[PDB]
Amino acid sequence: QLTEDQEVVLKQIWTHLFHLWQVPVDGTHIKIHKALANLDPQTTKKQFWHDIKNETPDATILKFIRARKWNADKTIAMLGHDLYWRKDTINKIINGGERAVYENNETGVIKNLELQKATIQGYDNDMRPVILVRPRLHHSSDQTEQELEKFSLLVIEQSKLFFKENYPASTTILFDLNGFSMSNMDYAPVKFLITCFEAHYPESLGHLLIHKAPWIFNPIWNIIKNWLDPVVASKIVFTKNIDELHKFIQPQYIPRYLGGENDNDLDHYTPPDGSLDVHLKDTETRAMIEKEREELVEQFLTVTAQWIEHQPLNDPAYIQLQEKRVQLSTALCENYSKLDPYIRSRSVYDYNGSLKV
Ligand SMILES: CCCCCCCC/C=C\CCCCCCCC(=O)O[C@H](COC(=O)CCCCCCCCCCCCCCCCC)COP(=O)(O)O[C@@H]1[C@H](O)[C@H](O)[C@@H](O)[C@H](O)[C@H]1O
Repeated sequence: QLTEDQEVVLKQIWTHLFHLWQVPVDGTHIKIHKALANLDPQTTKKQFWHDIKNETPDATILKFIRARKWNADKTIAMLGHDLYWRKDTINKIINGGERAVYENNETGVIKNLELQKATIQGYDNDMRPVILVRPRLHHSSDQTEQELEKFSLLVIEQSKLFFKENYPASTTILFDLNGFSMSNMDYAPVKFLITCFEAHYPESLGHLLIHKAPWIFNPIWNIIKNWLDPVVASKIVFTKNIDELHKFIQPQYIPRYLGGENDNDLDHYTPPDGSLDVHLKDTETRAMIEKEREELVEQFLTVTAQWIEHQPLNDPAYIQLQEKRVQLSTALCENYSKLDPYIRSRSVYDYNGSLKV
């Protein structure tokens, strides 16, 4: 749970947002802010709530509030910038999946998926989804920079689809540098993705694992972290053996080829043939659910405005309001789970049975 100062900052952000979406609210009790100031009310509203899929809205927002140390203004800055860069693109990327990438015969997205350069391989001790990246299979000639940005966003939004409630909504990355030579190195997309990520997927990384990777390419890190942001630095962990991989991942998900019991096909990819995508046709059912969901969103906005105003904090009605907001959030999560088969092409992880939403 949050404390009273924390709820203060969360209220400040939600207020800014309703002021963008023109829903009524009285912030004072505790006109448009400049970071948001070039965003369109109807559009940004619709997009932000399409982007709220299996996490609660408060969580979606508190991630940005934490990534800026609870400073209201830089938080609204970072967040409005996220909205202006995400819009309805990421939605489209993940709902079209691999299927509309194959369909649109986008060459680089297809090589990257086929390479299994980046893939989802299971869970760590904290039930976070884990992404195997093995750069020994990257070449800058395979894909264009923007196609690589798209493959990355897709892999990560697939990792987000796994998010266990009551467990971290972050993703662990296993970087197998085993096999890495200077043929494979492409700095431009790396920087671009890291900027992409820190500004747009804040508080989304659990651990950055560097496994059985060079034996002296660990030392220099160990005091550089004092000059790095302590949070991300503590997230990065260098391991060099399956015994150090047991500290983080359970043996059933570590691949065999590193000493695990996960026997997945790592060299042959079985792309979605579209056969669980049968509910992409039910336009009537999808709208049935989407109207129920808009009912939900309006309830949430009204209750959230009430919350932003109502005084005091010890008032019974206030605990009533908190309850309802949690009720609503959960209703919206259950609802997305109903909606999913009607908006989202089944992904490779839908077919093998690793992903249930
Ligand atoms: C050679 C090319 C390889 C092709 C290989 C390309 C294929 C890979 C495609 C996708 C891979 C997976 C996506 C990665 C998402 C990682 C999550 C993430 O966003 O990481 C961010 C941190 O940066 C990173 O994790 C590094 C990015 C990892 C993977 C993306 C690029 C991969 C390129 C790797 C280089 C080569 C391999 C070596 C391994 C090094 C790993 C970088 C956010 O940190 P976080 O603590 O979670 O929140 C921040 C917040 O956000 C900040 O603002 C705040 O200031 C701060 O206080 C915190 O709150």
